[PDB]
Amino acid sequence: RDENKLEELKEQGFARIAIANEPPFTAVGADGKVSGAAPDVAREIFKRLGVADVVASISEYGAMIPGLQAGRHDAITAGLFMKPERCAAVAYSQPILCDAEAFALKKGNPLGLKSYKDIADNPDAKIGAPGGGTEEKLALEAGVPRDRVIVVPDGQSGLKMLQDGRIDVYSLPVLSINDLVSKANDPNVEVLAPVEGAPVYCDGAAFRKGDEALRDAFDVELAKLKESGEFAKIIEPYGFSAKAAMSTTREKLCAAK
Ligand SMILES: CC1=N[C@H](C(=O)O)CCN1
Repeated sequence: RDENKLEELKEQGFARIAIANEPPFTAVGADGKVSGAAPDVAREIFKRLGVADVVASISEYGAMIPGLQAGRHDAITAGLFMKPERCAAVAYSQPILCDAEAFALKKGNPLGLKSYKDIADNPDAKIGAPGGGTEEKLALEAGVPRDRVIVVPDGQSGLKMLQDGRIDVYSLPVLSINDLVSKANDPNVEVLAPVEGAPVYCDGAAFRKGDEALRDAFDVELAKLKESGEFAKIIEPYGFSAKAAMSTTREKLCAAK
């Protein structure tokens, strides 16, 4: 049942995927059509594997690995960036979506916040970030106390909290912040990208550890997409660099480094 997971999905007609609704990584249309770069790549590979559709579930990032391990979804296709800790819990594909981290800030950046350390250093500064996300962990690792790292469910709420003064900075990947701010039409909000001292991350699709045969099959198709140039045709309209993903590997991103 673990080694024949692909057969099960093919006979099912669909894979269940976990997403967060954070353009341009993931997005949901009014009609329910899931798109964004991660679901678009995943939908194309699954189709090539003979799985006709993807069925997307929205959750906050902290719920994704748990639900995957619990067998609730078949893959996480959400821009869930690779990290040693995550790599130990799931079977990742090779890299797909790469991005740096950004801040959304008050115009003029009055608190002079340019790094996660800057936030840790100012006891007034509160940062908003998705729960269980890389930004939240980077804030905590820089020494921002738990009570100044504020969980934010989604981008529109993060911007509203920033505008309202409930947080001083909201942090997401560069492409996500730029997309959100450009749609907001708020002259009193300002983007700093990339965050100084922050790592650049890449994601991949994540599978249950026991579903390694499905991960392999997914990876065979991903490699062919990369080789043909079809990979770039899918992700680059969303703002991603195919070169960046193709310059690295799962083992390098997952290494103790
Ligand atoms: C695409 C994205 N990845 C982060 C992560 O993998 O934790 C959370 C904020 N947005």
